[PDB]
Amino acid sequence: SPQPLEQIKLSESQLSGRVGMIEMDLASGRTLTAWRADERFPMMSTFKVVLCGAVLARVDAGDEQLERKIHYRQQDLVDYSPVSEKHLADGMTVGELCAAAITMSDNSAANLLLATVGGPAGLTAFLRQIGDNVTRLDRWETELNEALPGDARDTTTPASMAATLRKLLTSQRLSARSQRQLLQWMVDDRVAGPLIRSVLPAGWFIADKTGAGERGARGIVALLGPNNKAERIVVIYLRDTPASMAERNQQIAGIGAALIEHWQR
Ligand SMILES: OC[C@H]1O[C@H](O[C@H]2[C@H](O)[C@@H](O)[C@H](OCCCCCCC3CCCCC3)O[C@@H]2CO)[C@H](O)[C@@H](O)[C@@H]1O
Repeated sequence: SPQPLEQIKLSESQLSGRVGMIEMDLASGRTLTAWRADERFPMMSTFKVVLCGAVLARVDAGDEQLERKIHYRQQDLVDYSPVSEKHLADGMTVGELCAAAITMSDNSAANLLLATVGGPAGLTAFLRQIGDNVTRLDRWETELNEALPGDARDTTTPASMAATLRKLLTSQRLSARSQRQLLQWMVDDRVAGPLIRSVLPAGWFIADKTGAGERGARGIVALLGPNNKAERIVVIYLRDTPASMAERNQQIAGIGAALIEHWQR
Protein backbone atom coordinates (compact mmCIF):
# COMPACT_ATOMS: atom_id res chain seq x y z
CA SER A 1 0.00 0.00 0.00
CA PRO A 2 1.22 3.60 -0.44
CA GLN A 3 1.92 5.81 2.52
CA PRO A 4 -1.40 7.16 3.86
CA LEU A 5 -0.97 10.67 2.39
CA GLU A 6 -0.04 9.22 -0.94
CA GLN A 7 -3.06 6.94 -0.88
CA ILE A 8 -5.36 9.88 -0.04
CA LYS A 9 -3.96 11.78 -3.01
CA LEU A 10 -4.46 8.73 -5.26
CA SER A 11 -8.05 8.41 -4.06
CA GLU A 12 -8.78 12.09 -4.66
CA SER A 13 -7.41 11.66 -8.19
CA GLN A 14 -9.34 8.48 -8.93
CA LEU A 15 -12.61 9.93 -7.54
CA SER A 16 -12.25 13.22 -9.38
CA GLY A 17 -13.61 15.10 -6.32
CA ARG A 18 -12.12 16.62 -3.14
CA VAL A 19 -11.13 14.42 -0.24
CA GLY A 20 -10.67 15.74 3.32
CA MET A 21 -9.03 13.62 6.01
CA ILE A 22 -7.64 13.68 9.52
CA GLU A 23 -6.03 10.97 11.59
CA MET A 24 -5.83 12.04 15.25
CA ASP A 25 -4.66 10.35 18.42
CA LEU A 26 -7.77 9.92 20.60
CA ALA A 27 -5.91 10.28 23.87
CA SER A 28 -3.63 13.20 23.08
CA GLY A 29 -5.29 14.99 20.18
CA ARG A 30 -2.14 15.01 18.07
CA THR A 31 -2.75 15.16 14.33
CA LEU A 32 -0.88 12.43 12.47
CA THR A 33 -2.18 12.73 8.92
CA ALA A 34 -4.03 15.69 7.47
CA TRP A 35 -5.28 16.46 3.99
CA ARG A 36 -7.52 19.46 3.20
CA ALA A 37 -8.16 19.44 6.94
CA ASP A 38 -9.36 23.07 7.08
CA GLU A 39 -11.61 22.84 4.04
CA ARG A 40 -15.37 22.52 4.36
CA PHE A 41 -17.31 19.37 3.66
CA PRO A 42 -21.01 18.52 4.12
CA MET A 43 -21.47 16.52 7.32
CA MET A 44 -24.49 14.54 6.13
CA SER A 45 -25.47 11.93 8.67
CA THR A 46 -22.19 12.27 10.56
CA PHE A 47 -23.74 15.29 12.28
CA LYS A 48 -25.82 12.86 14.34
CA VAL A 49 -22.94 12.04 16.65
CA VAL A 50 -22.62 15.75 17.59
CA LEU A 51 -26.42 15.93 17.92
CA CYS A 52 -26.48 13.15 20.50
CA GLY A 53 -23.57 14.84 22.28
CA ALA A 54 -25.82 17.87 22.70
CA VAL A 55 -28.61 15.63 23.99
CA LEU A 56 -26.29 14.02 26.51
CA ALA A 57 -25.12 17.46 27.67
CA ARG A 58 -28.73 18.28 28.47
CA VAL A 59 -29.11 15.00 30.39
CA ASP A 60 -26.03 15.77 32.43
CA ALA A 61 -27.41 19.24 33.24
CA GLY A 62 -30.66 17.79 34.55
CA ASP A 63 -32.61 19.20 31.59
CA GLU A 64 -33.32 15.93 29.75
CA GLN A 65 -33.67 12.22 30.43
CA LEU A 66 -32.76 9.48 27.96
CA GLU A 67 -35.89 7.69 29.20
CA ARG A 68 -38.28 10.48 28.20
CA LYS A 69 -40.78 9.26 25.61
CA ILE A 70 -41.32 11.44 22.53
CA HIS A 71 -44.69 11.06 20.85
CA TYR A 72 -44.83 11.89 17.18
CA ARG A 73 -47.06 11.66 14.12
CA GLN A 74 -46.82 10.38 10.58
CA GLN A 75 -46.67 13.85 9.17
CA ASP A 76 -43.39 14.27 11.08
CA LEU A 77 -41.63 11.55 9.16
CA VAL A 78 -39.12 12.25 6.42
CA ASP A 79 -37.26 9.91 4.04
CA TYR A 80 -35.38 7.06 5.66
CA SER A 81 -37.30 6.30 8.87
CA PRO A 82 -36.71 2.55 9.37
CA VAL A 83 -37.10 2.59 13.12
CA SER A 84 -39.27 5.58 13.72
CA GLU A 85 -41.95 4.50 11.24
CA LYS A 86 -42.65 1.55 13.53
CA HIS A 87 -43.44 3.64 16.64
CA LEU A 88 -46.14 6.08 15.71
CA ALA A 89 -48.49 4.73 18.31
CA ASP A 90 -46.03 3.97 21.10
CA GLY A 91 -43.38 6.63 20.70
CA MET A 92 -39.62 6.40 21.24
CA THR A 93 -37.45 7.48 24.14
CA VAL A 94 -34.80 10.15 23.65
CA GLY A 95 -32.16 7.46 24.08
CA GLU A 96 -33.90 5.16 21.60
CA LEU A 97 -33.98 8.06 19.15
CA CYS A 98 -30.21 8.58 19.49
CA ALA A 99 -29.70 4.85 18.97
CA ALA A 100 -31.88 4.96 15.84
CA ALA A 101 -30.17 8.07 14.50
CA ILE A 102 -26.62 6.87 15.08
CA THR A 103 -26.93 3.11 14.59
CA MET A 104 -29.71 2.88 11.96
CA SER A 105 -29.43 6.23 10.17
CA ASP A 106 -32.98 7.18 10.93
CA ASN A 107 -33.60 10.69 9.65
CA SER A 108 -36.88 11.29 11.47
CA ALA A 109 -35.25 10.26 14.73
CA ALA A 110 -32.56 12.86 14.06
CA ASN A 111 -35.19 15.57 13.42
CA LEU A 112 -37.07 14.68 16.65
CA LEU A 113 -33.78 14.96 18.53
CA LEU A 114 -32.96 18.25 16.83
CA ALA A 115 -36.27 19.62 18.19
CA THR A 116 -35.20 18.66 21.74
CA VAL A 117 -31.89 20.61 21.50
CA GLY A 118 -33.18 23.82 19.99
CA GLY A 119 -32.98 22.90 16.33
CA PRO A 120 -29.99 23.54 14.05
CA ALA A 121 -29.41 26.87 15.79
CA GLY A 122 -29.37 25.12 19.20
CA LEU A 123 -26.93 22.52 17.89
CA THR A 124 -24.65 25.19 16.48
CA ALA A 125 -24.79 27.03 19.81
CA PHE A 126 -23.75 23.79 21.55
CA LEU A 127 -20.81 23.50 19.13
CA ARG A 128 -19.71 26.99 20.13
CA GLN A 129 -20.16 26.11 23.84
CA ILE A 130 -17.61 23.32 23.35
CA GLY A 131 -15.19 25.53 21.42
CA ASP A 132 -15.99 24.45 17.86
CA ASN A 133 -16.31 27.78 16.01
CA VAL A 134 -16.31 26.17 12.53
CA THR A 135 -18.85 23.38 12.28
CA ARG A 136 -22.39 24.56 11.66
CA LEU A 137 -25.83 23.03 11.23
CA ASP A 138 -28.40 25.13 9.45
CA ARG A 139 -31.13 22.78 8.17
CA TRP A 140 -33.09 19.70 9.16
CA GLU A 141 -33.21 16.30 7.54
CA THR A 142 -33.24 15.83 4.56
CA GLU A 143 -32.36 19.26 3.18
CA LEU A 144 -29.07 19.38 5.12
CA ASN A 145 -27.66 16.87 2.59
CA GLU A 146 -28.00 19.20 -0.44
CA ALA A 147 -24.22 19.67 -0.69
CA LEU A 148 -24.35 22.77 -2.93
CA PRO A 149 -20.90 23.83 -4.19
CA GLY A 150 -19.29 26.52 -1.96
CA ASP A 151 -22.27 26.59 0.41
CA ALA A 152 -21.09 26.65 3.99
CA ARG A 153 -24.42 25.47 5.40
CA ASP A 154 -24.36 22.11 7.21
CA THR A 155 -20.62 21.74 6.94
CA THR A 156 -17.61 20.87 9.07
CA THR A 157 -13.92 20.53 8.40
CA PRO A 158 -11.98 17.32 9.03
CA ALA A 159 -9.91 19.07 11.69
CA SER A 160 -12.93 20.55 13.50
CA MET A 161 -14.94 17.36 13.40
CA ALA A 162 -12.05 15.29 14.73
CA ALA A 163 -11.39 17.76 17.57
CA THR A 164 -15.11 17.91 18.40
CA LEU A 165 -15.48 14.16 18.51
CA ARG A 166 -12.47 13.94 20.81
CA LYS A 167 -14.00 16.61 23.07
CA LEU A 168 -17.31 14.80 23.28
CA LEU A 169 -15.84 11.37 23.92
CA THR A 170 -12.95 12.19 26.26
CA SER A 171 -12.70 15.73 27.59
CA GLN A 172 -15.06 15.43 30.61
CA ARG A 173 -17.44 17.99 29.13
CA LEU A 174 -19.89 15.07 29.22
CA SER A 175 -20.21 12.90 32.30
CA ALA A 176 -18.51 9.54 32.54
CA ARG A 177 -21.73 7.68 31.81
CA SER A 178 -22.61 10.01 28.94
CA GLN A 179 -19.19 9.61 27.36
CA ARG A 180 -19.66 5.87 27.61
CA GLN A 181 -23.10 6.07 26.00
CA LEU A 182 -21.95 8.13 23.01
CA LEU A 183 -19.10 5.72 22.40
CA GLN A 184 -21.41 2.74 22.65
CA TRP A 185 -23.82 4.15 20.06
CA MET A 186 -20.88 4.43 17.62
CA VAL A 187 -19.75 0.90 18.47
CA ASP A 188 -23.24 -0.36 17.65
CA ASP A 189 -23.58 1.17 14.17
CA ARG A 190 -25.47 -1.33 12.08
CA VAL A 191 -25.10 0.47 8.73
CA ALA A 192 -21.33 0.21 8.29
CA GLY A 193 -19.84 -1.39 11.46
CA PRO A 194 -20.29 -5.03 10.55
CA LEU A 195 -19.19 -4.39 6.94
CA ILE A 196 -16.02 -2.69 8.16
CA ARG A 197 -15.31 -5.55 10.60
CA SER A 198 -15.62 -8.02 7.71
CA VAL A 199 -12.56 -6.47 6.06
CA LEU A 200 -10.54 -5.44 9.15
CA PRO A 201 -7.74 -7.70 10.34
CA ALA A 202 -8.38 -9.57 13.56
CA GLY A 203 -7.60 -7.42 16.55
CA TRP A 204 -8.68 -4.04 15.15
CA PHE A 205 -11.34 -1.97 16.89
CA ILE A 206 -13.93 0.01 14.93
CA ALA A 207 -16.69 2.40 15.95
CA ASP A 208 -18.21 4.72 13.36
CA LYS A 209 -20.90 6.83 11.80
CA THR A 210 -21.18 7.16 8.01
CA GLY A 211 -23.10 9.50 5.75
CA ALA A 212 -23.93 10.13 2.11
CA GLY A 213 -25.44 13.08 0.29
CA GLU A 214 -25.88 14.81 -3.03
CA ARG A 215 -23.20 15.34 -5.66
CA GLY A 216 -21.26 12.34 -4.49
CA ALA A 217 -20.85 13.52 -0.89
CA ARG A 218 -19.78 10.69 1.40
CA GLY A 219 -18.18 10.58 4.84
CA ILE A 220 -17.14 8.62 7.83
CA VAL A 221 -16.20 9.54 11.37
CA ALA A 222 -14.55 6.65 13.13
CA LEU A 223 -12.50 5.33 16.02
CA LEU A 224 -9.88 2.77 14.94
CA GLY A 225 -6.93 0.94 16.47
CA PRO A 226 -5.03 -2.28 17.00
CA ASN A 227 -5.12 -4.51 20.04
CA ASN A 228 -8.86 -4.02 20.40
CA LYS A 229 -8.44 -0.39 21.47
CA ALA A 230 -9.83 2.87 20.08
CA GLU A 231 -6.47 4.53 19.43
CA ARG A 232 -7.24 7.10 16.73
CA ILE A 233 -10.05 9.21 15.33
CA VAL A 234 -10.20 9.04 11.55
CA VAL A 235 -12.45 11.47 9.69
CA ILE A 236 -12.79 11.18 5.89
CA TYR A 237 -15.12 13.26 3.73
CA LEU A 238 -15.58 13.12 -0.05
CA ARG A 239 -17.41 15.77 -2.09
CA ASP A 240 -18.16 16.72 -5.71
CA THR A 241 -17.31 13.29 -7.16
CA PRO A 242 -19.38 11.42 -9.81
CA ALA A 243 -18.11 8.03 -8.64
CA SER A 244 -20.29 5.10 -7.82
CA MET A 245 -21.06 4.47 -4.15
CA ALA A 246 -19.07 1.23 -4.44
CA GLU A 247 -16.01 3.10 -5.68
CA ARG A 248 -16.31 5.74 -2.98
CA ASN A 249 -16.51 2.94 -0.39
CA GLN A 250 -13.52 1.17 -1.91
CA GLN A 251 -11.38 4.32 -1.89
CA ILE A 252 -12.20 4.95 1.74
CA ALA A 253 -11.30 1.31 2.45
CA GLY A 254 -8.02 1.81 0.57
CA ILE A 255 -7.13 4.77 2.80
CA GLY A 256 -7.90 2.48 5.75
CA ALA A 257 -5.58 -0.20 4.37
CA ALA A 258 -2.75 2.33 4.02
CA LEU A 259 -3.27 3.43 7.63
CA ILE A 260 -3.19 -0.14 8.90
CA GLU A 261 -0.02 -0.98 6.93
CA HIS A 262 1.78 2.17 8.09
CA TRP A 263 0.36 2.48 11.58
CA GLN A 264 3.49 3.42 13.61
CA ARG A 265 3.71 7.18 13.10
O1 LIG B 1 -0.25 -6.65 8.26
C1 LIG B 1 -1.52 -6.00 8.51
C2 LIG B 1 -2.68 -6.76 7.94
O2 LIG B 1 -2.63 -6.73 6.53
C3 LIG B 1 -3.71 -7.35 5.86
O3 LIG B 1 -4.93 -6.70 6.26
C4 LIG B 1 -5.61 -6.00 5.21
C5 LIG B 1 -7.03 -6.55 5.10
O4 LIG B 1 -7.03 -7.90 4.65
C6 LIG B 1 -7.87 -5.71 4.18
O5 LIG B 1 -9.20 -6.15 4.08
C7 LIG B 1 -7.80 -4.27 4.70
O6 LIG B 1 -8.58 -3.46 3.78
C8 LIG B 1 -8.85 -2.18 4.36
C9 LIG B 1 -10.16 -2.23 5.16
C10 LIG B 1 -10.45 -0.89 5.80
C11 LIG B 1 -11.84 -0.84 6.37
C12 LIG B 1 -12.51 0.50 6.52
C13 LIG B 1 -11.68 1.59 7.08
C14 LIG B 1 -12.47 2.85 7.43
C15 LIG B 1 -12.68 2.76 8.93
C16 LIG B 1 -11.69 3.60 9.69
C17 LIG B 1 -12.01 5.04 9.16
C18 LIG B 1 -11.16 5.08 7.88
C19 LIG B 1 -11.86 4.12 6.91
O7 LIG B 1 -6.49 -3.82 4.65
C20 LIG B 1 -5.61 -4.53 5.57
C21 LIG B 1 -4.23 -3.87 5.51
O8 LIG B 1 -3.67 -4.10 4.22
C22 LIG B 1 -3.83 -8.83 6.30
O9 LIG B 1 -5.03 -9.38 5.75
C23 LIG B 1 -3.86 -8.99 7.81
O10 LIG B 1 -3.78 -10.39 8.12
C24 LIG B 1 -2.73 -8.23 8.44
O11 LIG B 1 -2.91 -8.21 9.86
